[PDB]
Amino acid sequence: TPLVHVASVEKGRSYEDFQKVYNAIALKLREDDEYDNYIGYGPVLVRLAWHISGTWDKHDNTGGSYGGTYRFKKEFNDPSNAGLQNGFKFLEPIHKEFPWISSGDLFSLGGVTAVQEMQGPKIPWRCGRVDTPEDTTPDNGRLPDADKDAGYVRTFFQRLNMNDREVVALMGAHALGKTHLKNSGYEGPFGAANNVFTNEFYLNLLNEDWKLEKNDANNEQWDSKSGYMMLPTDYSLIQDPKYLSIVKEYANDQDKFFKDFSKAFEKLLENGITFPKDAPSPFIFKTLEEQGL
Ligand code: HEM
Repeated sequence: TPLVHVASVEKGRSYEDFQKVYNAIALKLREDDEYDNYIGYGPVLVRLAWHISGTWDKHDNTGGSYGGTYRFKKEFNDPSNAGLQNGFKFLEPIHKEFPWISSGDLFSLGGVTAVQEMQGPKIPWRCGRVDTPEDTTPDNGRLPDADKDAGYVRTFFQRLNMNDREVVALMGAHALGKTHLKNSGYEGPFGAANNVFTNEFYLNLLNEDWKLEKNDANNEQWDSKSGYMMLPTDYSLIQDPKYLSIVKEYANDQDKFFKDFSKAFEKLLENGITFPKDAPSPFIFKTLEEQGL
């Protein structure tokens, strides 16, 4: 019925092996700091880990991070994936240095690394994704649109098994990076510290004086006087009563947010995967800084 995707550890690799993949990504983040006006690749890597996992469909178990399908042209050229080719090119040299790691493992680990190196919470990670054939490649149109409301959001997230708390936690990733007119038809940074992971998203949502305006792509976006932007979908988080109390909580307790994000991020990344009982426990990578590197 529903595919079964069983996690299979890359033959003979242990934690120390993954730790080295992480340090390599981390060191390259540190070094290629000029990308996107000095934002770095942090933000784009997180978005890549989310896009490759976001095609999951809890109904027939297709999509999700398992198969590393993003590697195939059909998924690669998904209009909703515009701009991700940048994170991809960043990871190639790494892949070339550690060719035994599957695609799905590499892509998702990049997401984890970026978060943790951007001072976010530690995200437990599990290895075992296995590259699947080009034909397991999900059709385009599974990633969400930005021009909708709270109802759309709720509904969408339901396909990935996420509840309200999880949706709002995960959305605080929008404190990172920015929108790029040529990629999405939206333009502008989401906040001020755009490569440091904090509860900024929530605070901005509550505290700014937002103006609905149309952009040069002729789409509507919420614009703040401080020069930030919010998508309709971000904004809807304060339109929905259920969502808004969660926003409030997060605005109030970065710690709770960090706890919730961590869980929800991991869940997103592990959707559709079966972990045999003998599978190693989730790894918790040290940062460069914890290693004194
Ligand atoms: C309704 C759900 C979502 C929608 C509609 C959405 C849409 C977008 C759009 C349109 C962009 C701008 C891309 C560009 O023009 O370069 C963006 C950026 C971004 N998204 Fe989301 N997103 C959603 C949820 C998420 C989630 C769940 C995460 C991670 C948990 C995430 C992480 C990011 C990051 C970090 C960026 C900034 C990327 C950069 O600076 O290149 N987003 N998102």
